[PDB]
Amino acid sequence: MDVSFRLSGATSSSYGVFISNLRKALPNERKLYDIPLLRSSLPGSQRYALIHLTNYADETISVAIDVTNVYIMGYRAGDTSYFFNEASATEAAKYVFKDAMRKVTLPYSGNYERLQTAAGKIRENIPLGLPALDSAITTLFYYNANSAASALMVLIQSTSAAARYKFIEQQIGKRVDKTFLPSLAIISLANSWSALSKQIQIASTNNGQFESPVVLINAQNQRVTITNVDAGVVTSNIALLLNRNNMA
Ligand SMILES: Nc1ncnc2[nH]cnc12
Repeated sequence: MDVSFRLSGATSSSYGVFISNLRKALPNERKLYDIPLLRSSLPGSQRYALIHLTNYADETISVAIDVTNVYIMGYRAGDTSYFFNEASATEAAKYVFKDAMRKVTLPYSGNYERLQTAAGKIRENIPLGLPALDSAITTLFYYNANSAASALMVLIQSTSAAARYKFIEQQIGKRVDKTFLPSLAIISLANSWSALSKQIQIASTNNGQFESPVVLINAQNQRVTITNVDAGVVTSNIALLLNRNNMA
């Protein structure tokens, strides 16, 4: 099921609607502690969804995600598709954007370490917020090799990461007419998503206790060691769980 967000006329509330809609597009059979557990595996015909994004200037891209893990596989602009250079995206390309005339395989996977190398910049120095998503859409719609990695990191954080964590949703959406640099809390949450997901699943079998702690950096910049499901990150932040059988 497809989802969309339009930057023209956007508000913090319409972004909230977009992120709720994105979360709702992701299949789950169960919740653990009131958090959706994503599917471990889906047939090809069920595995992908499109996010349609339109910038201030009415230019649109379509972004393919794997709905088992929220990972961006690639995007389409007009008659050209762009996929990450990795196994998952190669498989996605058999299912989405099939009638694109030209297909570009980007020179990196969609892994953050690869992207930052490619961008020449770390996440903390790349602006986010709604106007940043507008610029990322423009940058990718008129693809330019030297600018695309930074734009894809804005895209990832503005969609996937926001869907995974209410904190990230709220921080991005608040910036309607301005931009901001993500705090270490945003970096830390994004870094730890797989690990936190794994530990919450283990917790379900271990009376709410993690088997291994997750070190996070909180909104006050304190470094914290999280050990169970009564932690605020679990009660009041994470919004999706990566299935333990879809990690490695
Ligand atoms: N390509 C991607 N899509 C979603 N989340 C990600 N985190 C890092 N890379 C990602």
